[PDB]
Amino acid sequence: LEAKKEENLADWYSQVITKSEMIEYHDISGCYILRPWAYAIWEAIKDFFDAEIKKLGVENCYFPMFVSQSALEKEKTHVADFAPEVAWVTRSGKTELAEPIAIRPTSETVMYPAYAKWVQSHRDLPIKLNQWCNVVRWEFKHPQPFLRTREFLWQEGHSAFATMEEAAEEVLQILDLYAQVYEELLAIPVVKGRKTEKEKFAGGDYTTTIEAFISASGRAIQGGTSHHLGQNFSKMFEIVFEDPKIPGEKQFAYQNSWGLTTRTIGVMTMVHGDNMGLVLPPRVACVQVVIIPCGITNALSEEDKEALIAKCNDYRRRLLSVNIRVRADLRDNYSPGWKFNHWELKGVPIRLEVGPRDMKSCQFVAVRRDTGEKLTVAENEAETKLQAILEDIQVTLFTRASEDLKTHMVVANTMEDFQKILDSGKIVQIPFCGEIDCEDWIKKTTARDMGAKSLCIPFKPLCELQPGAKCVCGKNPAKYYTLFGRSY
Amino acid sequence: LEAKKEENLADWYSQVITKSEMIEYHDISGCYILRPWAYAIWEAIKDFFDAEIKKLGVENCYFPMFVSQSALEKEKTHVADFAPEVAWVTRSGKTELAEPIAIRPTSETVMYPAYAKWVQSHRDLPIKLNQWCNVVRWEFKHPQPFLRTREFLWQEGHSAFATMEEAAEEVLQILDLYAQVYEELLAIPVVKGRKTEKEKFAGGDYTTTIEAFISASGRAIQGGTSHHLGQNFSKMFEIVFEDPKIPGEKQFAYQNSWGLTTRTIGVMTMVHGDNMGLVLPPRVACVQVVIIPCGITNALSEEDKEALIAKCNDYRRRLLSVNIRVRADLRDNYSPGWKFNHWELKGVPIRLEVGPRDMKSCQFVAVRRDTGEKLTVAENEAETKLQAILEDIQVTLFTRASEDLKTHMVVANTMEDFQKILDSGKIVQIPFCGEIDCEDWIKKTTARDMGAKSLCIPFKPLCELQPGAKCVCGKNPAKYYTLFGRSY
Ligand SMILES: [Zn+2]
Ligand SMILES: [Zn+2]
Repeated sequence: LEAKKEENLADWYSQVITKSEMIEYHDISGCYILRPWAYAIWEAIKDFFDAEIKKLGVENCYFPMFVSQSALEKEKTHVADFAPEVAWVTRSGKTELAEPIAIRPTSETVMYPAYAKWVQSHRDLPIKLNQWCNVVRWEFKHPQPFLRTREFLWQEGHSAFATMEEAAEEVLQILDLYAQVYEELLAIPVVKGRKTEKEKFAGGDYTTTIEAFISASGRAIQGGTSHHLGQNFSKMFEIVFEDPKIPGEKQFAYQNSWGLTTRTIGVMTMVHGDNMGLVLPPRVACVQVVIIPCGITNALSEEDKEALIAKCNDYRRRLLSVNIRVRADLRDNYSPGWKFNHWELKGVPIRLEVGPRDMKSCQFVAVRRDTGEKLTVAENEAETKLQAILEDIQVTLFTRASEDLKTHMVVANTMEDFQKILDSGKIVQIPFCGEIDCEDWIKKTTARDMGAKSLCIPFKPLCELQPGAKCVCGKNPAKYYTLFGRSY
Repeated sequence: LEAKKEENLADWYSQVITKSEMIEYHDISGCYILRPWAYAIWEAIKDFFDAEIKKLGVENCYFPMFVSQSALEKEKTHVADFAPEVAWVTRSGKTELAEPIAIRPTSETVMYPAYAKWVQSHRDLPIKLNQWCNVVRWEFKHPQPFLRTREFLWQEGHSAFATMEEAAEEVLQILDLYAQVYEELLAIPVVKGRKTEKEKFAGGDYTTTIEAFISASGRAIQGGTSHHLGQNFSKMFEIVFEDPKIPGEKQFAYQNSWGLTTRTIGVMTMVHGDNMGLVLPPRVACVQVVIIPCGITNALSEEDKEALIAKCNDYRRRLLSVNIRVRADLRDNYSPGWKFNHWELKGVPIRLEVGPRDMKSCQFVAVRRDTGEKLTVAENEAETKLQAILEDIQVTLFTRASEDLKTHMVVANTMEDFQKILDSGKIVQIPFCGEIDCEDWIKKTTARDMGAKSLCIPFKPLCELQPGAKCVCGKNPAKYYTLFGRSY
């Protein structure tokens, strides 16, 4: 392209997502057009995750994401306090409304009253509902598409249980699916962990998270979250039943909240992206193999052109027979060299070159998007050899990104190591008192020496925390090893 | 239930959709909760249609369905005149916005400017984009869920072409897919046809439509539409290229618009529904076969209970192996008789009863939701015999509804036959001048003698229009046989 990734990331990223026809800037801000290239990736993720959560007993539904003031003033539902911002609709044209209506506000405001209605007995539990929708914020700084965006697409699940053991179960299950989406579909390694008291979700008891690392900016990013809410909302909303083990006082529902967004795509783009542009993991690529007729002359036959085209469609029908996603760019108007670059910049995993010389030898050429390696392949071994290169591409992408995580995620036991390491461009696991004010402190001091933020308290830390080890503050004993870094 | 379909349709319909757990009334109006039972049907339709249009080269995307006034006053885009109502957002809380932003307004306002940008050469054509989203109106009378609703889910496709032949092609193709969705997935017979000058889409040259008939209300309903827009919008939006056949003056894009909604479900419900509640066509049922252990006594063994349950799961795993959607209601808390009624009212096509007496004889019982017919089935012939009953159920539902269309869609050649027939509760095909004022007339006179509306000008009329045949008005010659009836 026109920008190196290792010189100007921001320019590089902007040109990559535009030239690959993934997004188009819209006549809003922090709001963009999701073109089919990008949308396809989301749909791939959507297909996988949708299948998995259904094995868990979660069902999809639709909730009207608006509400009347007439319900808020009268306390049919409630708005929590930690939750800005509720944008209202006031004017059906230039004729102000009898009932003005609130946009968003929160999923909780809209859903939980209905959960309350649906829960009469213990028989009516669990309640596990997911929805795929869109959600808008109203504050920005300089919204990068995908990473920090005002508008996005996502799913969020809301579950209600009779016990805590059940609720706790789903939280880790769902978090793992998210870890799969990153590690399996996107070939992006993540760090599973719990969020600190500061960074956790205000409305819940605890928040689990997956954290992905971006070695370009040297920052980390939150992949997805699974919240245990406990009874904080079932009390606030009177979602309540009675259990014949105690017949009885009224017992409250245990709840869960989990969401994954389109930022996955931005992570994918930032991790795997090339100076030749996008590069897609075969698991999510709209097109994994592109068939391109190479060799056309302005002196070539007209029976050979019809034959060359027929061979391209022969490969295509065969690859379709093994569930490979394949396109044949059979166009007069563009040079093959153009098509090469066009699909290279859109990061199609395999380029399948079909030329008459090779076609004579009853063979073809497969080119890898990642390494750029060309392998001559027998026509007979098309289905097997190509499926093998796709799998090997997925593995290579993940392996490489996994080697960046282990290399840029190290341990610091003091504050002066911590600052030294963080400014090298890594994320760090440190001994931590676990205290909000100390977190606030670390952010402030690390900045002008921006600031390092708490990412998660990893389920599996690199090292064991020695008894008597102090937090980096020095004023307190360290409760747990905690992962810190400048984030998105 | 608590209401007969043939006494109080409105009550019957309201209880059917609530008791089958399809929808829940929300704290808005004309706005409802789409529960997973209903949502599943939409997802079935979504899966089929999504596949078909992709064979046509249409790709999915996402457009931010809001816009800034800052774009409307400055004429970056335009708002058409026939298009109310543009509700605005003004208040991010109680702090009015620098940029207030418009909701909806029209897909055209948001998309076509970008189409214009995307079209530079003839190479950049066609442009075929679909999106699955949600759309809100702001006027009602007494919004029935699904039929006439303020809020709904739908898809709409927008296509741009270099020629008219291409555009014309897609219109009929897309309309046919809609006809399939009704006739194949929903087993609902439809009448394909063109809309009159009055009822057509203001922004387009012509509008094609599918019309379904509901013998309960005696009314018809519009299933879906495919619009040819011609150049009306490519001129309005400067979507323009140049063609080397004439190099050249600037030629304009030919455009298309097609949408299908969730009203399908309401049609399905109204056509096939029972006095025992919902009944689902196997093609769209979330669950086609429900396995229910029958025979449990409070004197039954505890090794036979573990055996009976194992047999239920044996059938279940087998049916899953032939891509049948199956559930085993293995619950302690409800009588089998309860489960019978519970799934009967949710209209599960086949009830699969597993009892110990039958289990001794190495057999089971399959019950049809439609006819209520029970057939004793050998365990060995589970996969074949059940798949055969499902197909036969789909056929039976469609056949019956097709026999209602032919019976309630007749020909009238005068105005006094027309009124006689229409008040019997049928839809009618009449000789028609094709004139808006006459249409307006027919609506007025037919009402107090509400009013009959034009449905479509059928591609294939029942009878041939004899030369010299007069329109029902009598003041004009009849251009074409036209289908009329009171509608939704
Ligand atoms: Zn500390
Ligand atoms: Zn007339």
